[PDB]
Amino acid sequence: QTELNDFLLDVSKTYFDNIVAIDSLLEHIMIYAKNLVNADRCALFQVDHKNKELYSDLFDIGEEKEGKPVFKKTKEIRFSIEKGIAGQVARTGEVLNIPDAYADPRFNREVDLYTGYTTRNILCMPIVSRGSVIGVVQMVNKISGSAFSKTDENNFKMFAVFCALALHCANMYHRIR
Amino acid sequence: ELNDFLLDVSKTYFDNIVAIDSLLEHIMIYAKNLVNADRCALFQVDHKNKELYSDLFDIGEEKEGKPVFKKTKEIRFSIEKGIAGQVARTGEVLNIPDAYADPRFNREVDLYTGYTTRNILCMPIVSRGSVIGVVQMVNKISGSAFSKTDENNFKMFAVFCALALHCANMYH
Ligand SMILES: Nc1ncnc2c1ncn2[C@@H]1O[C@@H]2COP(=O)(O)O[C@H]2[C@H]1O
Ligand SMILES: Nc1ncnc2c1ncn2[C@@H]1O[C@@H]2COP(=O)(O)O[C@H]2[C@H]1O
Repeated sequence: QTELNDFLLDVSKTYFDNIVAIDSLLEHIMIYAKNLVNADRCALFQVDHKNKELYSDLFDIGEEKEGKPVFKKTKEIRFSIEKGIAGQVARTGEVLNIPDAYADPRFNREVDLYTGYTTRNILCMPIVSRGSVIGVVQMVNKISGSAFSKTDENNFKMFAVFCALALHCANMYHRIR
Repeated sequence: ELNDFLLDVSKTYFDNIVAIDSLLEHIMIYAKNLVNADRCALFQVDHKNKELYSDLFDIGEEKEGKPVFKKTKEIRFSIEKGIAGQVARTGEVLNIPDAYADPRFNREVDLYTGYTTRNILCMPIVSRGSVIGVVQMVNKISGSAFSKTDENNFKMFAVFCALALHCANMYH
């Protein structure tokens, strides 16, 4: 498959070109994941450990630059770590596939209520560093599907491990110069 | 378990040799589970002697909870031999559905270990245009052979083998 080939080429280009590949890798990971699972949107939240909140970092608003997504850089979406599918994953490190967001009692509707967007489906995974969840990535809304499929979910679990290993490798490289 | 595994993968070690070894183990254990292989191995290339030699070699053992690997350079053979040697020599990925039917397969390792190999997924580990190793997944557990999906998923994690091995090669 062309897209995977293309992504593996993008990951090595990334390590070849960058001092600290992490950000480029995470963005490439999210963009590749989005297209693979056919999600309408995605996000990266950071965990504010100090305050026990999540806040937005990258927030896809469906805006595209020449075929591939651009994300909005904004910290404005901020809420308690006790709320939402994002909160659940920030607290436990689980990778979740929620087929019906509004049916799930953990879902935090406050974001939809604010944006006017309607969230139907969520794949949610942690970003992990040094034994802690430091961040959360979501894919939102299966395009013309009723939910993210079991294949989707398994591919996303694989991306969670990919990211845990990428962060570990980055922490490890940083130690040698 | 996936959440424990992710948090455990992220756990660091101050000691550099322990760190690099633990990382490689994690990669192999996850790859093995991901494609449902019975066994796996990492070989390094000895460019001088034109040989491959084992670095990490699964023998199906367990010390606690999860797979544990033999750290042993004991398996060694000419780069002319085997599916591993073919990948070292050309850099191509191989998915071999029936090892004994492939004339490139090195049957001498099975004679030595007593194990019977049936199928092999084998990927090159490349650092700077140079194949510095090969990784293998061996013997699909609930299937006839490794699928193309298996191959693609296994390939995604190969970069982490290259990074880990480069690190050991910097820490001479
Ligand atoms: N890119 C996005 N656009 C609109 N809403 C989003 C986006 N990413 C995440 N969200 C929503 O943010 C919510 C945070 O709480 P939940 O994880 O329960 O549910 C999440 C989704 O409803
Ligand atoms: N973990 C393992 N246990 C037993 N045999 C293995 C293992 N990993 C690789 N091999 C064998 O090692 C061989 C080396 O040459 P081949 O690549 O032709 O075929 C390989 C397999 O038969």
